[PDB]
Amino acid sequence: CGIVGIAGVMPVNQSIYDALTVLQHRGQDAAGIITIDANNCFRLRKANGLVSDVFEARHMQRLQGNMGIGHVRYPTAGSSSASEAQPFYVNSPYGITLAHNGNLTNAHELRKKLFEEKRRHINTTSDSEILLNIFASELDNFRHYPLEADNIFAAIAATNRLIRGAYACVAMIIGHGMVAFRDPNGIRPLVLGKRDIDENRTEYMVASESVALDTLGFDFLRDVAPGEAIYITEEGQLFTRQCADNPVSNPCLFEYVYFARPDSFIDKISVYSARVNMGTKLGEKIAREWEDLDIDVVIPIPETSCDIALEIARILGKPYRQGFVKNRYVGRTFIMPGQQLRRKSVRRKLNANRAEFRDKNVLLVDDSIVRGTTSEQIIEMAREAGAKKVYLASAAPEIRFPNVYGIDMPSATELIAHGREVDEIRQIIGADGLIFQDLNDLIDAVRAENPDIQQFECSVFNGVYVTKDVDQGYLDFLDTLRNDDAKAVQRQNEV
Amino acid sequence: CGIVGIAGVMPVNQSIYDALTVLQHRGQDAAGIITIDANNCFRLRKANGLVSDVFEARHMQRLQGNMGIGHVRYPTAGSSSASEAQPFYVNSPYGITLAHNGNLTNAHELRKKLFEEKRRHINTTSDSEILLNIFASELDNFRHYPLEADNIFAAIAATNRLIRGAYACVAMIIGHGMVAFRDPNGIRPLVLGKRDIDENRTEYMVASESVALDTLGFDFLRDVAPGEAIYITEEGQLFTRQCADNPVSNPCLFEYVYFARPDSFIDKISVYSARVNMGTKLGEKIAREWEDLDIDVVIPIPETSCDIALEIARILGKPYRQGFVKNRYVGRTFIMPGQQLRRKSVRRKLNANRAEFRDKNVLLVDDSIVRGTTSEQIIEMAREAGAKKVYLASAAPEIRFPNVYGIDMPSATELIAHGREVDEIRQIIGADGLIFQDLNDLIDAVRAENPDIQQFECSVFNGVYVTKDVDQGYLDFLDTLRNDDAKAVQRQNE
Amino acid sequence: CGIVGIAGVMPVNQSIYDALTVLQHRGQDAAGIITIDANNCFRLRKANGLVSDVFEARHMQRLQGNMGIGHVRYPTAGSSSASEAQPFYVNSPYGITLAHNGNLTNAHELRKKLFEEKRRHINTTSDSEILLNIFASELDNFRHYPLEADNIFAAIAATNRLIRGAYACVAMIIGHGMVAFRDPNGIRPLVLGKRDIDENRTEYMVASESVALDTLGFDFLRDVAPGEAIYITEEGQLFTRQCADNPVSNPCLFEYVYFARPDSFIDKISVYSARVNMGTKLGEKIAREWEDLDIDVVIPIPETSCDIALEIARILGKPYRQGFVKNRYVGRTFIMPGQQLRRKSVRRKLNANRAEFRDKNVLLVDDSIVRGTTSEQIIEMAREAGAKKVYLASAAPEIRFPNVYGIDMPSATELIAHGREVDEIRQIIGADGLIFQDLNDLIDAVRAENPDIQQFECSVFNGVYVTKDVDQGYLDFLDTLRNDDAKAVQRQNEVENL
Amino acid sequence: CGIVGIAGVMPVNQSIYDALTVLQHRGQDAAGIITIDANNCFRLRKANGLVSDVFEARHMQRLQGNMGIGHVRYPTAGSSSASEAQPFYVNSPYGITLAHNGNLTNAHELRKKLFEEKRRHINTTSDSEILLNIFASELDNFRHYPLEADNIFAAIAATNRLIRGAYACVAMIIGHGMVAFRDPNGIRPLVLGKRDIDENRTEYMVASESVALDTLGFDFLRDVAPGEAIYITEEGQLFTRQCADNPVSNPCLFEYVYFARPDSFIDKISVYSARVNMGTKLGEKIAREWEDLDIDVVIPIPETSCDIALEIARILGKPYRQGFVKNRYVGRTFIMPGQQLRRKSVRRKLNANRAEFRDKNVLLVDDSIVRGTTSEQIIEMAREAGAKKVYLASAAPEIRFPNVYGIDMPSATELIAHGREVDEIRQIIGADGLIFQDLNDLIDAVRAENPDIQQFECSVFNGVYVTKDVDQGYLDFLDTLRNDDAKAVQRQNEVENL
Ligand SMILES: Nc1nc2c(ncn2[C@@H]2O[C@H](COP(=O)(O)OP(=O)(O)O)[C@@H](OP(=O)(O)OP(=O)(O)O)[C@H]2O)c(=O)[nH]1
Ligand SMILES: [Mg+2]
Ligand SMILES: [Mg+2]
Repeated sequence: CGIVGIAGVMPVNQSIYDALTVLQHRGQDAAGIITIDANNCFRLRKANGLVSDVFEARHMQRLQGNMGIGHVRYPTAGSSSASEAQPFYVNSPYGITLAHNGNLTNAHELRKKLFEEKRRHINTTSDSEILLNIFASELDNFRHYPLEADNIFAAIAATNRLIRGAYACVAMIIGHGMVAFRDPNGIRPLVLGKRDIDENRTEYMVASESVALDTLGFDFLRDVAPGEAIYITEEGQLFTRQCADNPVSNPCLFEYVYFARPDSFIDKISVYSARVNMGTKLGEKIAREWEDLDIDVVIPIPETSCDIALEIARILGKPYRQGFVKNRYVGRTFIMPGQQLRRKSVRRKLNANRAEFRDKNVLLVDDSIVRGTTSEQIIEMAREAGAKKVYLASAAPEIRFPNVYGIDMPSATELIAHGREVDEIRQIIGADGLIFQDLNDLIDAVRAENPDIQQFECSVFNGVYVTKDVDQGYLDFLDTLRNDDAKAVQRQNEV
Repeated sequence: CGIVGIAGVMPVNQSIYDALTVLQHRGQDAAGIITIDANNCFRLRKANGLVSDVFEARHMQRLQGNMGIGHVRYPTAGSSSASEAQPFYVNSPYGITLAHNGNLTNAHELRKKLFEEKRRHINTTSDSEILLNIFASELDNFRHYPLEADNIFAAIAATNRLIRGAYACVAMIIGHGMVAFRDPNGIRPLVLGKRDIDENRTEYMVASESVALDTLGFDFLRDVAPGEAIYITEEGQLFTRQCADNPVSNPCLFEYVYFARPDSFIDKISVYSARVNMGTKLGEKIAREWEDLDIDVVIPIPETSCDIALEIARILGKPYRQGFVKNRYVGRTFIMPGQQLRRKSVRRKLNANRAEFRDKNVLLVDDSIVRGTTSEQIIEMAREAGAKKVYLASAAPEIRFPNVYGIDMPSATELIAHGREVDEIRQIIGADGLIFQDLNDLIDAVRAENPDIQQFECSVFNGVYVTKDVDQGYLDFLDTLRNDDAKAVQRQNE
Repeated sequence: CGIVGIAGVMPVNQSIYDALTVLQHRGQDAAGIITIDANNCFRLRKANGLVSDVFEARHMQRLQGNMGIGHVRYPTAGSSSASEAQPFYVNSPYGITLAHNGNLTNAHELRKKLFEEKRRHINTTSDSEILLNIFASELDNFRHYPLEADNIFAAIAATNRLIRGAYACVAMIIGHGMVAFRDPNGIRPLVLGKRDIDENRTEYMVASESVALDTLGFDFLRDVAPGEAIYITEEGQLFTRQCADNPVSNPCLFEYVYFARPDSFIDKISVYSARVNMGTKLGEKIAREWEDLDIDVVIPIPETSCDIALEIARILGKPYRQGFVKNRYVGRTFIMPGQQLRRKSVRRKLNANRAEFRDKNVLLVDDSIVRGTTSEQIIEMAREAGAKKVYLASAAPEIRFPNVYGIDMPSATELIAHGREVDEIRQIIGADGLIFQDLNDLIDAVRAENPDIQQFECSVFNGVYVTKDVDQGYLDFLDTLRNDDAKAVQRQNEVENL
Repeated sequence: CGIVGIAGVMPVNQSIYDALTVLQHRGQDAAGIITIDANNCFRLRKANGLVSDVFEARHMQRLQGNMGIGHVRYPTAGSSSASEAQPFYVNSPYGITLAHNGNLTNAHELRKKLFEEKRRHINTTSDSEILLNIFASELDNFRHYPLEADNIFAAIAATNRLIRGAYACVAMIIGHGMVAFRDPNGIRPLVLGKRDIDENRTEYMVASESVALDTLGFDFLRDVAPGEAIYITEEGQLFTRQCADNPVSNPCLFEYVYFARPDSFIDKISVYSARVNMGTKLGEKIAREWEDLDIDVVIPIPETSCDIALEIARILGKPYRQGFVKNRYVGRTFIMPGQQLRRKSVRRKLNANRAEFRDKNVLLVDDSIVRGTTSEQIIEMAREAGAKKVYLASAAPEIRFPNVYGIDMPSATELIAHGREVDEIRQIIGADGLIFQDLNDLIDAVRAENPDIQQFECSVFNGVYVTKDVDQGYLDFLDTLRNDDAKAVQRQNEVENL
């Protein structure tokens, strides 16, 4: 998911829309924008789809005001396509709205405590609504008016003690202003920027990725620190404050491998350069362990892996060629009455340039292997194009555990690397050879760009969950969320 | 506006939709339906437009569950076309949603108290959102779970003491059930019905008008009494309770004149038969005061007045003829870059039968006169059709004061009767004669069908507001709403 | 169906839209408008639904120009809801568009001929597309340009020979102007009107009914004559000419009974007055035949029959009461997975005022009886409302044969009056009594407003088709059109359930 | 624009859609699909927007049949976003529909001829409707039925003699089948493929580019030849014929430079390899003429130039770095009452990786320079990202003349290179240095993948127009279309705002 907040001095509706279009890669399922207008009321538009489809001229006319937040949704367990999008808001106390990228690992417990202790109903299965209601609960403890910055930071601190998981959040409180804050492990990304208007007026903004600030001409200030909160008043004063105990920086490694845009800087690390370093490390691993293999050409599975595969080819002294082309535009496969049922095909996303495979031993490079269904189909496409041997190298280590921090993944049983060794994975997918980045090399490739990061969030790779509350029990509460998601999606199709 | 609530034993989405389609005359601007599904979550669809345009197949699939409420909106000051429709809901305490037909005369004070004492923000200018938050605030006082019927009625009693105005309300509380309640002066209409499914299972419903029960095959039980509350649990038990001090029945006169459907029975009065009575009284008054006039034909302004004009013609011993035909379908006027300026016409709503006016002294009958714009244009249509003399009779008395109880009216300065006598109105609208029902006759015509009603809500006619809190100051706070209503609409078209 | 054409000196899009809205009762399934813009090109918008939903502001900006035509469709066979609507157009010769209310009875023969002699393909099952292509092929025989009015009139005469059935039509020819014409037996209605803008410029319009002239402030000129053709040039001159051999006036009778609006005048006959007379004729017949029956009240089945039942209640010297209320708003029923309807379909349409039926012998009045299922259920409503005895009177004669002149009718097999006698019909539907209007009485009621009309189109009542082309083969052709129209409608709903 | 035609033995709707999606880069303004269903009726769905927006579930149940064509529109003059999209059809003779990538240079003459000699009205300004009518005209001379292959090819040859310009067409004729043909200079791309379903039933398809064959699993047969016509019958038989005298292969160079997809093979030439070769020639030219310049890094303007820049960086022994990222999603700007944009035009399209420019002399590589306002703003971006010297290299020669053969382009007075030398362009756009591909190097680079091609369509670079009818009368005719296209688009926006 992606989030943005703009505390401006002139209308923000178009700017938030623009920032969301450059964060659109963080989630295409739904989008929402909410502003505070001159009457101190929330104006909202959200709906399924891409940003450019969700917001029409009439909705922009509605989204009046100089402060607002936006969200793009990647479907995750509990927040399925069939469900209500973000942002959510509550009318009490004061009027609060929140958007968030991440996942709460104690959602279930929090729901119960909200009900039993506060009689606060949660109407969806989105942990974002839970998070909003905890925050609102802590804000409701104050009697005096207005709230002071210390009251707001105290409720954020309280929230951080109650909730666990990973989160970057932006929120607004009517009559007060905009807050943003980050989980105490710095897992999910969040940056702060500013745009000077004149001697007395500065605008501020926060976003998941720095490209959102770039595209609007905001000056990058810094990453929001692990556990830190920001509060920008309606009058434009900036406050900051640490609101977690023992904050530490454990950035998500998947942002660098695949999820974020290459022109972003996350926790001082250029995503582009991290990815080039991944290619260096994997190229060096291939040169040492596959010295005996006959490789004619190195071919990326676009788009993420193009620069990774270029660096591998360079280390190996081998030609780089664009043997695959990704269709910029993908369409739906309709269900006509009867007729051909053809579906679940990878040619809808990729086309092979036949001349780049014919009678060649090809080294394919992908960013990751998840279910392995897609890589099996890619290998077959390469053989149909005339490849002799097909080798596959993964920029990411083996993906063996589910991500419960906001990156959507199948359960452990649908991960091909779960319970299996490289050579077994190789035989299932039909490759003549298969090699994965080593985790310590992936870690080193990213630390190279900021050696101050001592540990990353690696759970999908090694099963170490830094929030220490993930057990097989909890993994089964998540399957009963994915079960209900798929029924809600399913009952929309019947329509 | 119109409301409906159904506490069923099987899915209610289609039934609520069907009920709203037969209450659609109570408001065409917007529609909303909300249900409670099997997961004890609210499912909502609301939007601008007619019921048939608001709810499509994908929305009905969403609206799961066996309990639900619906609303159709008539644009009113505070709840403009451009604004959020009903129903509203809040997630705390418990999860509450409400729909309402009426208006709160102390909305302004209530909003302030909600903010200062409860930190409860109101995001729209709809008094129904305020009403919901007052109710939620009183429900929030209880700690034990679940609430008992007694707690709910107590929070309603507390709400009635805080709010003033007119209201028929239906609401749902997650984990509990459906409530309905009516203001202590019984101004806005509300009826209760039931449908037996078997020996242990009965469904209940409430609606603004009895025709909603009829169309779904619910047995009519009774009007909800002034100040009464109804609570139907999720398991199908009905409780009732008086929740106001000194309740009294002052039904809105306007429902009988024009607003309700003729096949409804409100507080035991057939609307159709009240309207025939209005015809009897006005025809008699015409026979007495206009004895010397040459009248050739009696022509109603359709559709409300058709049965009224019939009774008038029968008293006068004069022929009834359908001189005007109401276009069942009306369309928009479009703004094109080179566009024409002729929007104002009433020919877009009405067509004259030329043969029925040529060389005749015509007595036209309409249900009411508000701005007089439409009347002037209707009289002119009769003259263009060939009429010689044109007389106009109004089933309702002179409309001189704004309605602040849920019937949308213009401000007193846009009311043509405001500050004017009959003959002066007559000459503005271009008529050769003008006559109004007497208020006491209108009252007698409706009271004939239920003599138990001592006093009606008559404020549009005589300026007597039964809630005793309407002063020129409050009339100004309403102009500030209509001021902001129009700014929202100008922003949409633009 | 209903049709409008306006030859104006100023933009026509809004005016046509408003004319279609007051003709909307003639067909609610589809609508279309086509204009000729200032570049001499057609601009078109047509689609399923009501006029108010079909035409949005984006479609209306496109419909530029001072001349255009409009159509609203009533759904039939060969012109189903799921099919392409009117108007249709062809770009050769010259550029022609046409809109028609009616039905050709030699449609099959005409399609074959168009294919064989002119290699003209017909893409739809709409007879109006066939009619348009005949007219196009007749205009294609002239070399010189521009066409003269004589040419255009010739082409229309040649068309009248070729085709058979009932038709009112309006068409436009790019570079020339607007035409309208009526079938040679004047079955389908069509009127002409004018509107003076100044001494030099006059606008003209034609419409299915006069209320469309009225609503736009056009002065009525006359009904178009059977077989007559109107031609209005782009420069605003009105030409006319008889284009049929043997033109006679046989206006359709169902227009008067319930299809037209009461405030229209069709061939000099007031629909409203026609209908009051029908109440007179039928109330007399009731008093004579049902002298011995105890009628408490006359209750109409709204809305067409309210004025009919009023007159009947007068003749019978009995009270009239609004015992039924037609629901102004009927919604869609949703095909809902595993759900049950609480709502009887008769209640979708009507509601009963309980107090007006309770413990009374009631005489219900309806405008007609087609399938009898509907009639049966209305009677049932009265009983559960409290009525003791329930009598039913029908303002029209028994309906026994289908209309093939433009009025969508079920097949004879479905008409409850086919092969059945009146006391038979009564037993099925459940009436304690049933009576019909006599065709001769119905005819008297209508001729009384214009004795110059000697014969009416009465086929639905008596089986006599003025075109003489109606046989069991053509009826089977119209039923293979129904099946395919119903198979195409079914396919839209299979796939519109994702 | 891009075109598809599939002549199959099972439903083609989804296949045609899938193929248009992989040709979607050839035009995103509008899309149309039309099929011949079981009753030899055309079935159509066309509208503005992307393929995935245009065709909903409801439109695809409608598009029944085993034969069909498709089109995606790149917005040009006379075929604007606010205009009716392709495909068009006519219903005489027989029923014909056609889809076209190209442009007729004698469109005005051909409309005159169609009107005077045939009385065929052309309702839009799309030259595709004119081409369809000319062909329909030539097909109507043949009177006996059915048409024979030789009749159809005769019609196509007659059409090629009448029309001038550039075209790739696919068309269908009801009752007969599908044809496809190519202008006699082979300017616009068109390939042919097949898919064997057993030893009796082969499906065929044509398309603008081979990737559409690939994505559906059709084996590639060959490029349709310059002036050649293909005809595929309803039974499944493939015939061909040369239908021009003096056919010659002059393929569009712009397809190779950037318009086509790299994974396509156009006249036996891999677009990918041609673009690598373009970077080789350009890196060589730079190594020679800029020997003395200090280049830190080569940075492509994505996406088309990434492979070109990689090869240049190779030739120069300098680092290649992704300093610019193209924004995959662009979104609309709303006409905003009293509002100030915070977003520069150039930032909607591109974003700068600041770390890749800071304190470096950078060589930017782009596929072309047209107006140069864009290029100026990209150079400014690099400077604000922190670059010292900013050099710019264009994979294409100077663009000096308008393309009149189907690639939308501005008029010559709008082209920055028109009437100017390299150093003047450099100073205007604000580059420290500027260098263009030499035209002979471009020709060599593309030729090296197939030396059988002697000459290319180069008009935009050198003014040589191969069809020899591009006068000021036609260039004025085009600027008249653009003026009216603008007025129509402006009217749509005003009506929406209002
Ligand atoms: N630019 C342009 N577009 C035209 C013109 N004429 C029609 N169209 C558009 O193409 C579509 C025409 O197809 P329709 O007649 O609507 O038929 P269909 O919806 O059953 O496919 C419409 O888009 P749609 O997606 O179906 O939307 P809607 O307008 O029907 O709601 C309409 O807006 C024209 O002259 N110029
Ligand atoms: Mg909506
Ligand atoms: Mg459409």
